[PDB]
Amino acid sequence: KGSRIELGDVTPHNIKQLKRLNQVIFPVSYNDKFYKDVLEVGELAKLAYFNDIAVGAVCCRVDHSQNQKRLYIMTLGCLAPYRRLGIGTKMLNHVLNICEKDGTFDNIYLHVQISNESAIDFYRKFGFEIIETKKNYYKRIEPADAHVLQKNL
Ligand SMILES: CC(C)(COP(=O)(O)OP(=O)(O)OC[C@H]1O[C@@H](n2cnc3c(N)ncnc32)[C@H](O)[C@@H]1OP(=O)(O)O)[C@@H](O)C(=O)NCCC(=O)NCCS
Ligand SMILES: CNC(=O)c1csc([C@@H]2C[C@H](NC(=O)[C@@H]3CC(=O)N(C)C(=O)N3)CN2C(=O)c2ccc(-c3nnn[nH]3)cc2)n1
Repeated sequence: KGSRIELGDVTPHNIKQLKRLNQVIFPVSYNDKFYKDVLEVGELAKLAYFNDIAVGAVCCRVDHSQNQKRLYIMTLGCLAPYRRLGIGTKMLNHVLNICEKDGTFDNIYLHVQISNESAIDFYRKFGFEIIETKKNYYKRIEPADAHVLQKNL
């Protein structure tokens, strides 16, 4: 009630804004296929607005691996000047809400570069655990290692 944060749908009209946000926020590039897939996942991809200004986004996919139905968060981020305003929480809660309303997901997971202490803190607050550390997950950036964070459902 009175929230300055709103999530909106990703469409062909604003996908360029999502691509721009990811470019600035993330140290790795996402190919044309990632953005094409994003347009087809429905509610699993959203843009976050702060006072109607696009400041972050979340892109997820359904994953069928380890004989499970898993939600894979590919990207979840917010521009640096708008951090610690609850934008990340609003995006994570949106995806946790989808998972709860669907009821067929075993878990939710993502990769977090080991140097991202603030992202590890953020996800651990939501009940995500470090279940593994993947050596050389990244190819062109340092550290190349990524923790796998998972929340069971
Ligand atoms: C991780 C990220 C998404 C968090 O989003 P955010 O909008 O700042 O998060 P919120 O304001 O909702 O923070 C929620 C809680 O997480 C914890 N947390 C977040 N950032 C933290 C930090 N820098 N230090 C300590 N705790 C932190 C806090 O408990 C915080 O609650 P509080 O602000 O009431 O103390 C954001 O820092 C970001 O955009 N980073 C780059 C993207 C990224 O690295 N994600 C990789 C995985 S896809
Ligand atoms: C079926 N799968 C798909 O469709 C699909 C599409 S993208 C994807 C996943 C999502 C994953 N997201 C994270 O790593 C997040 C966000 C972030 O940017 N960082 C740093 C972080 O901490 N966590 C990256 N990614 C890779 O595969 C990936 C991407 C880039 C590089 C690389 N290496 N050197 N240059 N580029 C290595 C791996 N999967």
